[PDB]
Amino acid sequence: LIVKRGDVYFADLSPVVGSEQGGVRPVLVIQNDIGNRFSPTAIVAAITAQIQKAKLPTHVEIDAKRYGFERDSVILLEQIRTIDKQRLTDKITHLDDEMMDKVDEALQISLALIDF
Amino acid sequence: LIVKRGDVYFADLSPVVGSEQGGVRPVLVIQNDIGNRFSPTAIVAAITAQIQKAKLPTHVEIDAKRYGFERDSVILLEQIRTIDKQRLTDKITHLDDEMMDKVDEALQISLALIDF
Repeated sequence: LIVKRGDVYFADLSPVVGSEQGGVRPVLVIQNDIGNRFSPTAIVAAITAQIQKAKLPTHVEIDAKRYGFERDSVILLEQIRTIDKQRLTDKITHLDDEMMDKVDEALQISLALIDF
Repeated sequence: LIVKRGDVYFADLSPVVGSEQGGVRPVLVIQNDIGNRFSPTAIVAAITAQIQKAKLPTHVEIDAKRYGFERDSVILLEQIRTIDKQRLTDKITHLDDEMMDKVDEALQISLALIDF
């Protein structure tokens, strides 16, 4: 399955332990597009509808109406993982470059790669 | 449990699906140190001894003798994840800044954040 960075998919993240975000949920593809094209795995960030506002500097708000979600959500760039593509089902949307610039910043904060 | 970016720990990554790296194994802490201090989760990259040389630009070689491993290994910056700290057991070592600069580069390649 070929996916693209910026794509939002449903993925089954279960099973999990403790404070890991689990379940079948929207996730954001954050791996590079070479990996996304040739690798059997993708790297994704969990998205939650449990909150609507950022609590951490690794959170990016998704306005539901603007971005094609049912409900205002938050991308958790502190909740990331590499998944086999067989966990993926439906493509939900693709976030634009302005939104991805924010995700990039949050990802840098989450992994201590701040260059700005 | 307080961990530090650059620390190498054993973590139980199981269960997994498909091409996800699983088992109890050495992993590298790549999350920022605020998260590492106050969060119940850490973000880590899987390390493998199955290979000794980089096959991808997301791979970083660990010379066993230089860095305190039993065997020449490879850090897989394409195999990353957020884990509850309860998966962690033994601290193996702490990689120096010169090595972490290479890991940072590989992580940027893996997540399309190249700024160099």
